[PDB]
Amino acid sequence: AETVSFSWNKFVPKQPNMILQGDAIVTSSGKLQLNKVDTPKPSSLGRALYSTPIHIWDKETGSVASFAASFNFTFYAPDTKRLADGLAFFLAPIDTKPQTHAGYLGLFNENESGDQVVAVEFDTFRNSWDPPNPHIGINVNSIRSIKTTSWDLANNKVAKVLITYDASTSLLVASLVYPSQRTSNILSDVVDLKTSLPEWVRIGFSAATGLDIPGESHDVLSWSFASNLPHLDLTSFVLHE
Amino acid sequence: AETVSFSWNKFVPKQPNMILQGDAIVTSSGKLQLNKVDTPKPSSLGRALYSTPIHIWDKETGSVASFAASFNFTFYAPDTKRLADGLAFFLAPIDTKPQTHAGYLGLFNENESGDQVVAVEFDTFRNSWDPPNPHIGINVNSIRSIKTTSWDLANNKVAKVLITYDASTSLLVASLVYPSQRTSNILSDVVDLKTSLPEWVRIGFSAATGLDIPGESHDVLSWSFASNLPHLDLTSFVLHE
Amino acid sequence: AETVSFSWNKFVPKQPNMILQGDAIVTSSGKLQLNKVDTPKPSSLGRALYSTPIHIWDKETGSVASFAASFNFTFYAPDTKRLADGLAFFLAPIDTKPQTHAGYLGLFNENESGDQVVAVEFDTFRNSWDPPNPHIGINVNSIRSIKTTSWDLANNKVAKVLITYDASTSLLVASLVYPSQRTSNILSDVVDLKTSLPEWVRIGFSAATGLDIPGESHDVLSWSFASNLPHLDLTSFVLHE
Amino acid sequence: AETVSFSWNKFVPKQPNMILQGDAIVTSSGKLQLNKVDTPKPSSLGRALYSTPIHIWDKETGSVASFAASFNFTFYAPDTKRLADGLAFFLAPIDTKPQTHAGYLGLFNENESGDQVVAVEFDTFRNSWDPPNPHIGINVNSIRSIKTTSWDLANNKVAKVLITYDASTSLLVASLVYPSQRTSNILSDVVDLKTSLPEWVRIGFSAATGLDIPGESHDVLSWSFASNLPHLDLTSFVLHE
Ligand SMILES: CC(=O)N[C@H]1[C@H](O[C@@H]2[C@@H](O[C@@H]3O[C@H](CO)[C@@H](O[C@@H]4O[C@H](CO)[C@H](O)[C@H](O)[C@H]4O)[C@H](O)[C@H]3NC(C)=O)[C@@H](O)[C@@H](CO)O[C@H]2O)O[C@H](CO)[C@@H](O[C@@H]2O[C@H](CO)[C@H](O)[C@H](O)[C@H]2O)[C@@H]1O
Ligand SMILES: CC(=O)N[C@H]1[C@H](O[C@@H]2[C@@H](O[C@@H]3O[C@H](CO)[C@@H](O[C@@H]4O[C@H](CO)[C@H](O)[C@H](O)[C@H]4O)[C@H](O)[C@H]3NC(C)=O)[C@@H](O)[C@@H](CO)O[C@H]2O)O[C@H](CO)[C@@H](O[C@@H]2O[C@H](CO)[C@H](O)[C@H](O)[C@H]2O)[C@@H]1O
Ligand SMILES: CC(=O)N[C@H]1[C@H](O[C@@H]2[C@@H](O[C@@H]3O[C@H](CO)[C@@H](O[C@@H]4O[C@H](CO)[C@H](O)[C@H](O)[C@H]4O)[C@H](O)[C@H]3NC(C)=O)[C@@H](O)[C@@H](CO)O[C@H]2O)O[C@H](CO)[C@@H](O[C@@H]2O[C@H](CO)[C@H](O)[C@H](O)[C@H]2O)[C@@H]1O
Ligand SMILES: CC(=O)N[C@H]1[C@H](O[C@@H]2[C@@H](O[C@@H]3O[C@H](CO)[C@@H](O[C@@H]4O[C@H](CO)[C@H](O)[C@H](O)[C@H]4O)[C@H](O)[C@H]3NC(C)=O)[C@@H](O)[C@@H](CO)O[C@H]2O)O[C@H](CO)[C@@H](O[C@@H]2O[C@H](CO)[C@H](O)[C@H](O)[C@H]2O)[C@@H]1O
Ligand SMILES: *[C@@H]1O[C@H](CO)[C@@H](O[C@@H]2O[C@H](CO)[C@@H](O)[C@H](O)[C@H]2NC(C)=O)[C@H](O)[C@H]1NC(C)=O
Ligand SMILES: *[C@@H]1O[C@H](CO)[C@@H](O[C@@H]2O[C@H](CO)[C@@H](O)[C@H](O)[C@H]2NC(C)=O)[C@H](O)[C@H]1NC(C)=O
Ligand SMILES: *[C@@H]1O[C@H](CO)[C@@H](O[C@@H]2O[C@H](CO)[C@@H](O)[C@H](O)[C@H]2NC(C)=O)[C@H](O)[C@H]1NC(C)=O
Ligand SMILES: *[C@@H]1O[C@H](CO)[C@@H](O[C@@H]2O[C@H](CO)[C@@H](O)[C@H](O)[C@H]2NC(C)=O)[C@H](O)[C@H]1NC(C)=O
Ligand SMILES: [Ca+2]
Ligand SMILES: [Ca+2]
Ligand SMILES: [Ca+2]
Ligand SMILES: [Ca+2]
Ligand SMILES: [Mn+2]
Ligand SMILES: [Mn+2]
Ligand SMILES: [Mn+2]
Ligand SMILES: [Mn+2]
Repeated sequence: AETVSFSWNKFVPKQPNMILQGDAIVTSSGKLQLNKVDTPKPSSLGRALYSTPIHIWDKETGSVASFAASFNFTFYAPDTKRLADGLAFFLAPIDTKPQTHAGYLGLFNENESGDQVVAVEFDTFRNSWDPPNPHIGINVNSIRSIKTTSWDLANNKVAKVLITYDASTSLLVASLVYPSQRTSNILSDVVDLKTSLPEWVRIGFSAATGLDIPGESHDVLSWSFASNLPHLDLTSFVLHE
Repeated sequence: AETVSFSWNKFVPKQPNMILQGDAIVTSSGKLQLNKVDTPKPSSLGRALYSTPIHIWDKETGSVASFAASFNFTFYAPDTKRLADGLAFFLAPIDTKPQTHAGYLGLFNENESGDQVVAVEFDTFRNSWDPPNPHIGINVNSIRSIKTTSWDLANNKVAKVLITYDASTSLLVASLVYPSQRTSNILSDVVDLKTSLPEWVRIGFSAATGLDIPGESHDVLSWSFASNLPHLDLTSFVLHE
Repeated sequence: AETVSFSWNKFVPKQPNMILQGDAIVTSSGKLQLNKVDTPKPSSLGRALYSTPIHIWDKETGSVASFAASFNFTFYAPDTKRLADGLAFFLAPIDTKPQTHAGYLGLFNENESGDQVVAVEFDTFRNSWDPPNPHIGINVNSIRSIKTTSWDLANNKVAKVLITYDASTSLLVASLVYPSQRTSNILSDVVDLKTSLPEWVRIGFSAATGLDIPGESHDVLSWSFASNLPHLDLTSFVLHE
Repeated sequence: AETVSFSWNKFVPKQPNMILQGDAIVTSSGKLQLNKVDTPKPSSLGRALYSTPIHIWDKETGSVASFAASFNFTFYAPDTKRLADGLAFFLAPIDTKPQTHAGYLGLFNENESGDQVVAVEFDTFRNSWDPPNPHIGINVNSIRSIKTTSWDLANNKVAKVLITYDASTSLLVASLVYPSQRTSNILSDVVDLKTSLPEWVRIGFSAATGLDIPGESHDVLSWSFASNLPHLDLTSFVLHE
């Protein structure tokens, strides 16, 4: 089997194994700051991508990879009543570039069909296509999630996320936990990677502040990822990676 | 650090690394059948325990272990309207023996304070101390869960469970997923192992059928476990173990 | 190609080409009354099925049928503030029988995985798994719709519905129109019949009144259906059938 | 009853049953290209008309026809931010000729009252009389739609449209679906053909590129039509025609 994995308890400035786009920068304090601040600046868009391409599925053997990703993130909203727009974990073509900001989370464009992009969003603003209240959603080539669930978020608190994909069942699972609040949310749905993503892809984060309002800033504090493409043990990744 | 882990996609009869109690037996088909059947027989109680003792916390260093466990289980109810009693994953003293059946899931006794037993239950019957509807609960030395959440169960379908404990935050998280139903449930709460469990313990399963009604049978199909006691990477355990 | 179709501007009592289940009866006025009245009686469940089995897909050739169905229905709610539960158009195994009432619309059962049943619902009551406000949803083997959209309903007014399935794109489309209100709603999503339904099935309607409240009654006034299983022209069905 | 209908999965060059006006031509690939390209050329106007006149309503009997039309179309915009002007399906007097281009979609003229022309537009540019954002509208003798609704369009994707008219209710319904996006839009309103169209008319398409900008090109890929003038079954037309 073909496998890859990595784990960081923090980020380091100028680290050559990461690609930054938009307003994203890593602070000296080891934080991946996706949006500009001075309080969030409106219309800010930043994305970060793990430099090395991941082999998601193979056209020959036809086998698809299973993977797991976890990270700690937080947002700061100067006004918890006017939140916007959100954060997303995504997989996309190797040459992926930033797209439309605000409600499109920098992954899609209005009037166009999305590229081969798959993502798990943490949406804070209700756009026309959205359900009411902040939510977690699974996006498959569209900003219009195929499924969502309410997200009990907390301003300034660290959220711990775990995203897992089981190739055997094609099931994608996303769970979010707030240790300090002992609160938790989970979502799951089947996704077919063979028809929604190219064989090789890059993974990363994308976040956007309000279009005309500060909304909230987004910071990723740590990141862990493991993938196994067959010719798995998640308990070892949640306790290991 | 001190570490231990194991992973099985199935069970084998007479396997010397497991301790069976009650009516529990492993079929030739590789299934850990916890309750007697002929349809579930009432008042049946079976438990299985991983033979090797786990070092959960150390009195000297004072450090506590982090761990992860996953398994696939299912129940069969000849009548989905009269379910009883449930299944539980637990940690207990090395010399742990079966206790009261039915509503006590074989872990506790009426009129007595529970031993140093910590468990995650999948409760199908509403006893006096229970909330309404099947649920997932975190039990700490008591059959009366410190916290619970509704469990959208499905008869005869395989449920995939992931239980994780983070020593740094003392947070215990339990999630259950039904691939075929794309349905999911999650629960979390802080638990202090130092004051609710001895340094060394054994882990296993316990299930009970109705006291005077068949209720449902319980079968565990696979099992995976990893523990790390410091002087972790879960992504590697969900994809590895 | 294998084809079948039928069209009725009204129902006739004792018509031998229809199967009635539950409280469903056809009035002398030519109406298919699915629920008992005296104002709707609580806990009423009725279903009607076209007697002849439809060949939906073929295991050999692997081809799947395209079909179209239209009908006029209405509900009467003595109190438009307490509506429950809804109406559904469905396809199911030939020997399909009524299931759980109320929120389950007589198609599914609590604690069990749905049979091979596909349906388009017109939901008036918000159950735990439902989104807010009356809606139209596409159910695939589950009472939990894979997709929904708000339904601007009107008490006592006749709604004209058109459901179409295109085998070439696997897309299921449902549209509802209120001539008198010049109001309209539409929904669409892909559904794979090969994996959610048996080769042969029966089609019909199912409606349920509130569990403990009258809710509203449901009457189907006309019905039209056409199917084409390849080794289509919908314009001819909306103007013909 | 008097009836007529036709159905094409593609167009053939020089086909004698169609009338082309403006820049409209049919490619060798079977596409009805309404606008000149080289990317769309600004100020381009093309129209196509089914050669045979349709009997819409009869002055004697006073009866009005019911009809259904469907087609697949697409537009290509080199810049999805500067779209213009749109496409329309229309009914007009037998001797109908092209009118003003750009925002008038070649159907109307500035400073003049429209002839007896009825149309369903797919408007991409906001003119003074328009609502904001691309939309679908019902035009009755005027470029100023009597009703509209937002149109979630996608560049380069094939849209499947279904327009139906019910003489019994005088209701005109237009629905548009994007299979690849599982997205859908619908609109409806009453229209009185007797007072807005002559007894006999010709039907066709009309599209216009931006006045001073390329905007987008418009191609119709297939076309189906059925009409019934009484002294209907649409399910047969969506699955048949
Ligand atoms: C952003 C923008 O261009 N606004 C112009 C505004 O546009 C009207 C529409 O309103 C805007 O719609 C946006 C949806 O795309 C919405 O963005 C959302 O923002 C939230 C954060 O609040 C969040 O990020 C979300 O994800 C975003 O989608 C905007 O909030 C919203 N703007 C407002 C003020 O509500 C919409 O109403 C539409 C419906 O018909 O009409 C559009 O016109 O239009 C105004 C004027 O009408 C325009 O303001 C003018 O700008 C000029 C310069 O461009 C001059 O400065 C002029 O003085 C000023 O009035 C906005 O620029
Ligand atoms: C189990 C038992 O001993 N029942 C005797 C019964 O006891 C009365 C109490 O009823 C029982 O309460 C149990 C709670 O501990 C309950 O168990 C639950 O069972 C469900 C499955 O259904 C599930 O597993 C759950 O987790 C369990 O807790 C029993 O279901 C319930 N039994 C019934 C029939 O409801 C309770 O009502 C209490 C309140 O005051 O009174 C107790 O007396 O009492 C009956 C007689 O009253 C006794 O039956 C007699 O048994 C004799 C032999 O022992 C003779 O056979 C006699 O003919 C017969 O009537 C039950 O044995
Ligand atoms: C229906 C029923 O059995 N109700 C008993 C009630 O149950 C509690 C639960 O409440 C009920 O939950 C139903 C969900 O399955 C809900 O049904 C929905 O009804 C609406 C129409 O309103 C719609 O159709 C929808 O689709 C349905 O799902 C009921 O409306 C709801 N009932 C009420 C009154 O709100 C729920 O609250 C649950 C949470 O813990 O607890 C259940 O216990 O429980 C009461 C007593 O608690 C019971 O009433 C008793 O019945 C006895 C006979 O069985 C005696 O008559 C006794 O005097 C009486 O109090 C209901 O029968
Ligand atoms: C098209 C035209 O004749 N433009 C002359 C321009 O006219 C002024 C008006 O502006 C134009 O208004 C059009 C509305 O009918 C608008 O058309 C829309 O185009 C979009 C695509 O972008 C879409 O198709 C939509 O459906 C159409 O309706 C034009 O876009 C718009 N043109 C511009 C540049 O914005 C309008 O502003 C009006 C308000 O008072 O004033 C009119 O004058 O006027 C300019 C000069 O003012 C003229 O340009 C001159 O042309 C001369 C030759 O005729 C010479 O070349 C000279 O050098 C040049 O400046 C435009 O021809
Ligand atoms: C989520 O990850 C972040 C990043 O490692 C953790 O925050 C760091 O925790 C250490 C504790 O050893 C502190 O010294 C650092 O200052 C923290 N970094 C930042 C940027 O705050 C955090 O503990 C993790 N949270 C959870 C719940 O696991
Ligand atoms: C949960 O674990 C069980 C046990 O391994 C899995 O069931 C086995 O799946 C294999 C597929 O390779 C079958 O050949 C065996 O017959 C199954 N065993 C039994 C006892 O049924 C199951 O696939 C796992 N489920 C999920 C969702 O991962
Ligand atoms: C929907 O179908 C019903 C059933 O045919 C139509 O209602 C009948 O309309 C005729 C008109 O010729 C009346 O004479 C009957 O009394 C009606 N039947 C009933 C039970 O009311 C109705 O017109 C159709 N509605 C639409 C919008 O097409
Ligand atoms: C809409 O109609 C067009 C025209 O027939 C369809 O496109 C053709 O589809 C066939 C598939 O058998 C291809 O071989 C042709 O190359 C296509 N023609 C063109 C010009 O592209 C299209 O499939 C239809 N779309 C939907 C959703 O029904
Ligand atoms: Ca949003
Ligand atoms: Ca219990
Ligand atoms: Ca409901
Ligand atoms: Ca316009
Ligand atoms: Mn969203
Ligand atoms: Mn319990
Ligand atoms: Mn519903
Ligand atoms: Mn317009």
